[PDB]
Amino acid sequence: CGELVWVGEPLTLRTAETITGKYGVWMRDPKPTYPYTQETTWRIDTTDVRQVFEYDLISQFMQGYPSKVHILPRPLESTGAVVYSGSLYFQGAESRTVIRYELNTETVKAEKEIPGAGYHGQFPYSWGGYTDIDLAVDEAGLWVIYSTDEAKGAIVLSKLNPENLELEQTWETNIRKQSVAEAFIICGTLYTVSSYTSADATVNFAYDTGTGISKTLTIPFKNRKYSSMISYNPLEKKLFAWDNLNMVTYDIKLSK
Repeated sequence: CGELVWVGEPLTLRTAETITGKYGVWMRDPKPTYPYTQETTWRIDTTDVRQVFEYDLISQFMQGYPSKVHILPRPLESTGAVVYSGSLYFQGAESRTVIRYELNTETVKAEKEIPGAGYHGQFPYSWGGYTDIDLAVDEAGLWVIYSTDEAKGAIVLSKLNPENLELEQTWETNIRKQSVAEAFIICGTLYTVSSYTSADATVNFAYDTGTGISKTLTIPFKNRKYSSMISYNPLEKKLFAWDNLNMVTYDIKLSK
């Protein structure tokens, strides 16, 4: 682990064929858990988002033929969901509740109202929408990024116990959530993306959970169609940026 020092140029990943009509944001598990593997893919059905497609083999994923279709027990608020350690973690629609849905048993194993978190457009990033609550995974596990009335719109982040969703540790930054386009976590440091609509953007803030200090940064971050979501995969050590149909990757290097 270490501080982020380099971000590569965006590299396009080959998009799966859209013939079967399933082209929502997809994700993999950075802690693959039997019966799944590092190659298992999940795709959120992009309405009242209620379906998640599961593809055991990349061959099936690229053909658009899921190995399993999960009907979620509640609707999703956002695409800021993550798969980690065998569970889908997502925000219930029109709520501040995070839900742990164990994928192979199709069982809700935990629910947690994030205390005081704004939802449904109260604390978005810089470009509106319902991005108030943002789940993230890094080398240490599961996190949630949000804000509260108490924090006055500043980014708040909490480390989540992946079994029962307890908030094991919480930090209040001094970074206004609305002042940045999105945030992600690498090795316990929160980073923010300055903008998705400026071609020559930056990673422009870093908040270190080991020190409680936020700093400005100017690491070049190139936007080459606008990305609508970004997610760090700590198993692959890359950022995955989604544009509503295609996925691009950004290689990263740390001060390891």
